[PDB]
Amino acid sequence: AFVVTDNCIKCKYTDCVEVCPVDCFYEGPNFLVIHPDECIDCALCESECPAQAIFSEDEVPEDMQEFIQLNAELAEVWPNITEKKDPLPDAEDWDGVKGKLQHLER
Ligand code: SF4
Ligand code: F3S
Repeated sequence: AFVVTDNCIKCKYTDCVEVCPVDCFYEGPNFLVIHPDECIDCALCESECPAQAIFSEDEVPEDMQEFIQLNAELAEVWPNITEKKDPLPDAEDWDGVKGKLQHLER
């Protein structure tokens, strides 16, 4: 499974969904997750993310390990997203800000 980590929060560019062959992204208010059972590990999404927030599960940074289980959980409750849309309004003000998990909205 690939995993969306911290820098996606309050950015949510959604360029990542265009390239997904199996449509395994699920949408929240200010974040996207990858559904771990559905992802086929084709890796096509991770050089598409402007925020460089997508990682292979086995390559998630130490200090972002919480995001593996978070992706799995929220992929259960959030609606599937298959079409790109506009980035959130202030997305590049927030691109690169660390510790954005305190800002995650359900
Ligand atoms: S690695 Fe491939 S299958 Fe998994 S989320 Fe990214 S684009 Fe979709
Ligand atoms: S910011 Fe998030 S919505 Fe996709 S393009 Fe990057 S993982």
